[PDB]
Amino acid sequence: STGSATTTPIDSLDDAYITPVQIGTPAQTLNLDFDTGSSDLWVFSSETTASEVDGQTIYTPSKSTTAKLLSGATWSISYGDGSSSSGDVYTDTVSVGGLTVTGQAVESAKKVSSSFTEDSTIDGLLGLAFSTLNTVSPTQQKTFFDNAKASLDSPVFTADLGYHAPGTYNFGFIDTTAYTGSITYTAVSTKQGFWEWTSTGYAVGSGTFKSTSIDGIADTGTTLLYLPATVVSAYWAQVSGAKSSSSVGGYVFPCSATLPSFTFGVGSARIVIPGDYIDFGPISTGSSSCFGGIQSSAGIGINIFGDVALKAAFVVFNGATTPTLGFASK
Repeated sequence: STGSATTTPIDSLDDAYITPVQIGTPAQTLNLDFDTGSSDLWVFSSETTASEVDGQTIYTPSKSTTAKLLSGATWSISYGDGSSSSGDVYTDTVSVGGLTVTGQAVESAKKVSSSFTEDSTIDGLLGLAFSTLNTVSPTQQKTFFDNAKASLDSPVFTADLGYHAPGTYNFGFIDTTAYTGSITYTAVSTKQGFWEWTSTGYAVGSGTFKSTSIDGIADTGTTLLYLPATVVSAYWAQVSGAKSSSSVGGYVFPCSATLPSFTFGVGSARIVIPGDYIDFGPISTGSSSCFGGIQSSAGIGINIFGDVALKAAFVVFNGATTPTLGFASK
């Protein structure tokens, strides 16, 4: 079996992507943020504190004939941006683009932090990292991908994110028409629960490629590309007036600049991020300072190949016994 669903940017900056997901019987369609950097499928629900819900569509397990309380199970998760959520757990039928998993753990939010409440278009998250990161206690739960895996034609999912445009998440197959050239596969470490891999280097604009190992995670749930301070300073040094601002929380550049491209290595292959993908617009409306799409990973503890990088490629998340990541130009 296979699944295919369209993913759409939530705003004019590609701050996040939402993908419709059907939950329960009759179906309740929620728009979830597919996140390869977490492993919990959680939703805004009829149990979420009324003052913490602002425009979101909620999951009502009492209206689903297939919902069952996962008795005693609770979840509690904190994300790198400081946001958090917690609640109880149900099992229900979950379908993504025609691919159905019965008995999927659906983590109902009892509490969400302000960052979740204010994103009216995001009804929850669908975790696609390894199930070892799942926060369900005392019985740890499997992701939608993990649960679907045996039924899939191929144990894979692919992320084809668009730049200011919709894209696609495919499950169980590789669409050979969605990319050009070949897909370069690279080793994955599952030791921290992430799609953690090693980039072979980088180039800034038309500059020469520097062969250097950069460990990092392929994370659809992170908007920007976070890399070591050395790499990020070398990129922003090519943009006149660009500087790192402590008041803004990162690198900004004059909105009048035309940004150079950024190339990252995947084995002997190269993925080119056009300069336009690195422009996140004015820091505040009307501002002449624009926010950079490439930021330092210094305060995080891990390098993150977020949407800025992933949207420049057709990306394969190979969940076979020995997991690998595939990258192709598109």
